[PDB]
Amino acid sequence: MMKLSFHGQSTIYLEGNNKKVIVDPFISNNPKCDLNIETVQVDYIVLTHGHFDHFGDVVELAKKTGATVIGSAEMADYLSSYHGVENVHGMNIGGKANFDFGSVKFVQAFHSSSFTHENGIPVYLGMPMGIVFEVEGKTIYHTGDTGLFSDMSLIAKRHPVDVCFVPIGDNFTMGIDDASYAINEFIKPKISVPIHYDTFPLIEQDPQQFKDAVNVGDVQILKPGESVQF
Amino acid sequence: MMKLSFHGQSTIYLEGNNKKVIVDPFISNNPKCDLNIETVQVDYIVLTHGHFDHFGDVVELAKKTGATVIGSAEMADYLSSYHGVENVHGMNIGGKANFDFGSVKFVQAFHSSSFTHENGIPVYLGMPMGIVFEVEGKTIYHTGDTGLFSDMSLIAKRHPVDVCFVPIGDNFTMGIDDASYAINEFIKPKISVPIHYDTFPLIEQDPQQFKDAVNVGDVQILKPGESVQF
Amino acid sequence: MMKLSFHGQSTIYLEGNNKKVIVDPFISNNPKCDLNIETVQVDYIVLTHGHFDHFGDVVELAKKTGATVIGSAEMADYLSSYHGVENVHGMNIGGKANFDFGSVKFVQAFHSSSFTHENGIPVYLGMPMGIVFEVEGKTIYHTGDTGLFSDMSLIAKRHPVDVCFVPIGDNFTMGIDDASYAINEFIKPKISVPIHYDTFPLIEQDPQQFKDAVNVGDVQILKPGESVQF
Ligand SMILES: [Cl-]
Ligand code: NI
Ligand code: NI
Ligand code: NI
Ligand code: NI
Ligand code: NI
Ligand code: NI
Repeated sequence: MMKLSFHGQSTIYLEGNNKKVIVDPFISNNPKCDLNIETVQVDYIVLTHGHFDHFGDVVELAKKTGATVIGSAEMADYLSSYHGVENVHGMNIGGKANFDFGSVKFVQAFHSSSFTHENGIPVYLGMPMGIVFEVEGKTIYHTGDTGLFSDMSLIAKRHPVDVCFVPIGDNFTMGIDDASYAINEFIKPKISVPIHYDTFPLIEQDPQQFKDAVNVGDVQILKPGESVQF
Repeated sequence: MMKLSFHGQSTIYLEGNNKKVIVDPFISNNPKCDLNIETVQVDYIVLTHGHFDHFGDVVELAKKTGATVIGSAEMADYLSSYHGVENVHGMNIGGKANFDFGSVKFVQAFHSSSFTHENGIPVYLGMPMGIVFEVEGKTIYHTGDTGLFSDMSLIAKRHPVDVCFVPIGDNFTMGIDDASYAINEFIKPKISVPIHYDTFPLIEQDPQQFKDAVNVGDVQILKPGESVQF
Repeated sequence: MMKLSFHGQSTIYLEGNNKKVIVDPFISNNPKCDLNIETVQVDYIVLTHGHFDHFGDVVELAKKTGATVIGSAEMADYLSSYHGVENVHGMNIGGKANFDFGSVKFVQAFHSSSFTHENGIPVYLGMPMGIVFEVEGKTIYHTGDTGLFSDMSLIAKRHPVDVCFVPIGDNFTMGIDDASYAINEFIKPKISVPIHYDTFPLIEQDPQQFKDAVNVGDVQILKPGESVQF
């Protein structure tokens, strides 16, 4: 069974052909994240966007493991030239790349992508994105941080989805209503997993309300550390 | 009757539960704005995007009044860490937050969002946005600065609109044909108010051309200072 | 016959009412581009976004020719205030402007828009855009660098397209499958020209796979220097 686990906020982990992939590795500064910077093994890191709660420990993790960081062209240049990360792969929206683990395709999201420096100036890191993985015959749609958009149904029709990770926190993303609508109306995956809630007071939600509002496929409310059952 | 008035370019003012809310306060540097920084009373400032003709007097207005500034996460960081604004609430697209005035939900726009510093370098302030307010049983859709997009119909279906503020200036936003198509095809509000024209030579339009081309609901051509008649 | 030519990556050149317009002038540093910055004559330069492979020689080209640079508000601010470019016209998505050559209208794209200064800090230059030209009775849709989006069909239905320039390079934009779907399903132009391939190893594509996959209108595989046959 394909290995795919949730680890708090928008952090997911998966294996394809014995290669380890993490998304949005907010580990050391998320007390609800079950992962440890010291012990996690990865060959690749994929970033949906540059916000602190996704960017997280990418620099320290990339350096320690020698993992390749996949993201926007701006993100790749930033990690490379500002942070000195040796192994980066720049991409953009609609772009697909084949790696030894499987494929990464970046899709559109509605949000922002920046990392705020000490002077208070946000450093722009491209348009925010979602990820479509094809790994061991499974199609995984991580929506990233996003508002509701009708082209979610274009992404899902062109890439029928096994597992969708969808933010339900509200304030900074879709809340319960928009995220359930996204699943019911546009994505219709076999498995839905809600993400990006409870990490901060502002995004505390009852994921049961999400599960009650979803009428299509299976909803799996994964706590940090738990894996998707296929 | 709910208090809702236009003050030139994209500046709207409203009252909910006796709290005063201003959007995109371009006051001191807009000669056609009937408002004055010294006398304007506000509890909340909402910014659709960072451009000078929307950002306007937010810093000086926020310190004089102690008003809370609601905007993108980047806007909140920038205003707080760079300009030292005391009271900010960071949000992002698809996010909804409940205040004592009513609710504010950010939605997508197609435009840009930055404030250009002395040296010609823009500061990135997120993706540009529109606003859905629910205030005193009214749904208000300020589209912000945007081009035409079909998800205007999704925003409107999910949040049936009482008043829509829609830019008609062209060059920088929708002109007459697109704005009127947005109203007739996608949004279909009870009341349409054209905004973002005549302030500069480049965005001079006859709003009567807009009202002529709209076939749905009621078009109220408001001069700065004039309120919406419900 | 109206003059319209492809010069590698996303560089196009056209003439209307004896005025010369270039798009994304990446000349000096593209070895597959047949143009020479010393001999290139233009009255107008149009920028879809700020990536180096589009920005290209805009500053040197603009000063030598006195050409007006048309782009995003941010691009206009940046070229003017930072680079001292004399003649700029700021626009934004959905905005249309009439020139002696014909009309330019900016439309949305899904990509990023920056130019990187030292140490991997991007200068933000707005949302990335496509262009709708109306020149000597022809409608040209340059999609810019973009992923697939359904509003390609709104743009094409509101502005029926004679020539579409569409990226097929993949990784950083649509690849073969997405680009051919865009043409077949959404744009349906008289003529399709694939762009943004072969220039770098990462974006190497056989444009015959695109032509075989397109079922609507005529596909013209232009080598750098070749012109559209109407
Ligand atoms: Cl759409
Ligand atoms: Ni975020
Ligand atoms: Ni987030
Ligand atoms: Ni603006
Ligand atoms: Ni504006
Ligand atoms: Ni690009
Ligand atoms: Ni490019």
